[PDB]
Amino acid sequence: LYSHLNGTNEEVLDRMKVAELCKGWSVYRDASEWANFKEMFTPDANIWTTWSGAQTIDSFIQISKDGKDKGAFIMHRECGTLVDLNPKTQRAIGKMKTTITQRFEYEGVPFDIDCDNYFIFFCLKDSNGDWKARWYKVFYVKDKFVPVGVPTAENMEKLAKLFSKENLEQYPWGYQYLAVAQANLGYPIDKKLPTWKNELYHTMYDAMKEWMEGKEIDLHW
Amino acid sequence: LYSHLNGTNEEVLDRMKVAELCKGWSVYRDASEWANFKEMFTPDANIWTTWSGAQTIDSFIQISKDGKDKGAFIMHRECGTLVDLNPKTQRAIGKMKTTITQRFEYEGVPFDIDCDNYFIFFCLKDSNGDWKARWYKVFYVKDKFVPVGVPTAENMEKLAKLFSKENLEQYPWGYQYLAVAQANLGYPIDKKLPTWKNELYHTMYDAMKEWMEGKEIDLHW
Amino acid sequence: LYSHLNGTNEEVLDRMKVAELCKGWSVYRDASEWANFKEMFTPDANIWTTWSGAQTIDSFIQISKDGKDKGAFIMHRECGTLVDLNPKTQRAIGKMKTTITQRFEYEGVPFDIDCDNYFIFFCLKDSNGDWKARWYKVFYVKDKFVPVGVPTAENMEKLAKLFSKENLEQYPWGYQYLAVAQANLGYPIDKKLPTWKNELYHTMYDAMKEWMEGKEIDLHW
Ligand SMILES: O=[N+]([O-])c1ccc(O)c(O)c1
Ligand SMILES: O=[N+]([O-])c1ccc(O)c(O)c1
Ligand SMILES: O=[N+]([O-])c1ccc(O)c(O)c1
Ligand SMILES: [Co+2]
Ligand SMILES: [Co+2]
Ligand SMILES: [Co+2]
Ligand SMILES: [K+]
Repeated sequence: LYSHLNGTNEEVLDRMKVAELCKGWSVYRDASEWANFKEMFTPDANIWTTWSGAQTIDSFIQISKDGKDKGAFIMHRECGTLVDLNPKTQRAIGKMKTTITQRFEYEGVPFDIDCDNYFIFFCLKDSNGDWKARWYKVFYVKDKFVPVGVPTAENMEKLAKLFSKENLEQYPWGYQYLAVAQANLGYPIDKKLPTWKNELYHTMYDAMKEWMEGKEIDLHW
Repeated sequence: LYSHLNGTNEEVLDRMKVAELCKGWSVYRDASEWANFKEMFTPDANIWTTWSGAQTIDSFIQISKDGKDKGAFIMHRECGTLVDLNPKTQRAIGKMKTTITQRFEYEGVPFDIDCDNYFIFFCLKDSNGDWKARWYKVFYVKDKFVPVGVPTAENMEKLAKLFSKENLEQYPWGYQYLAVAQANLGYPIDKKLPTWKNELYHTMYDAMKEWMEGKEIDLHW
Repeated sequence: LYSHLNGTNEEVLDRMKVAELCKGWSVYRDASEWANFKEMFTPDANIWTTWSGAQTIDSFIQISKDGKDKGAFIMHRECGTLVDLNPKTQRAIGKMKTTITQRFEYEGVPFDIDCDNYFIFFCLKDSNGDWKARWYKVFYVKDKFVPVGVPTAENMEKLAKLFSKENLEQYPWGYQYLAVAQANLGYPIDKKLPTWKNELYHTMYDAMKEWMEGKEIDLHW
């Protein structure tokens, strides 16, 4: 019995504010607006990504800065955002569909990997009446290899060596291409993230329900 | 003389609520949140899609469930949503740009078809003061074949047999690739949907004007 | 010390109205809703694009109409929009991530170029209390060639002649593919637009700061 469509004017405005917060990932992180990014989160927020695994908000900002300085090139396309709001507990879940789009190079050939997903922001209204995210985790739905230059036969033969069936199969279906490409860059890959095929899908939805009820959770699996 | 930018605070809030409703297609349908999806619609709403043709909201939910259980894999990326509002008649048109992105397989090779379009939601404010969509139909703008794995020469030769010029030309320009791929799955294809090239473009815009004036319409062509 | 998340109800509503304004580019321009498009702008607004260079809002509308009549086919996918608001000066910056997606043909082979970017709208609240954009310019981040039909070896060999390394290198990294394709259509290309690699990145952020302080600017570089 959450608020998510229509509702009172105050409910609408709360859902607008939570929706903006989520979109800050796409707008602020891609642009390295790190103070604006940090404002989305509680001081003790925890984040998970494929390439970082579990992090605090502050540790995630530091390691992201480090990666960008080394040439990591990740962008997000926001693809539809709505909010489930519980006005009684001052809790909300922001559901922000995105494509993660990361630019890579192998043997001189540029390419993207594009991964469609849901970013899930576990939000609360704090002592100042401000919405903030305490937890962030992602459901990874599907991904693909994306040519950047004209995909001539010779360049695609080289890239096919990296995206072998054996390499893709090491990772959960939903982020296999992204994981292969990030691991080739040297990142550790968190293989215990939710998809739309594995069992962590259900652990995620259970944590979302408990959050909305006002309970404490812990996504450290 | 619709309300669509600026306006009074109540107009802004109405346009926010209608915009959220439209986005429910991308957020709720992709995630099989069927109760949240149904809440977007009047009880007697009618829907059209390429693969379903004309449906009621309830029949569409049932056949979508059936297709997902059989492995149909359709997602949406929301690409820009605004609202035309007539406060005098309590009517609105939600205009939600999207990409329909459906995952397919042919002779063991995965691929997507991505179709850019406008989703048009014909909305009214009901007896409870809630916005709901009574009619939904789409303008199909352009589409493309999307490789998923590295597009090596041999895999693309097999797929080229399915996307022959003769097969594409059976369908309205704007959704030809999507129609070929869905028909190969066994779906009937509705060939009488609006594009940006055919004459139904104008029938659509006429129905939108009459809806905003408070009149009854019927999209059953 | 801008307003961009949370804030007062009036601040939220101002940011909602500015966000809608920006999205009008994607919704209205693609659909040739030219009166709705013009409403986004002050009467004396100035616009820059890769294919038009500097224009007034009225001159841009005329030349866009001309190009569409000749078959130019540009669409936008909106990819995340937020607003920086200064309530003291009645000034705002709308930051709208997009993909510019333009459909082309070379030697009988269709293709898209997709360019990820930030659209920046320099907005003010006018005498009627309405938000309007006085300046519009873009940060071009990355781009790619996009096959439309199945990318068989023979069709990609022809297209590779157009997207030679020497041709791409004529343009700023961030919009090189888009520039090559638009120049092949006969458009002049503005090579002095901001990217995430060139020095105009900093001139842009400086103009945004001065705008928010209530000062006059001039993007005519
Ligand atoms: O913000 N990013 O860079 C992200 C977020 C989630 C991911 O799984 C990822 O690979 C990158
Ligand atoms: O919701 N979907 O699955 C849709 C909606 C419209 C379409 O034309 C379609 O092919 C699929
Ligand atoms: O509106 N458009 O057509 C645009 C806007 C910016 C661009 O740089 C462009 O190439 C096209
Ligand atoms: Co701030
Ligand atoms: Co509900
Ligand atoms: Co108007
Ligand atoms: K979007």
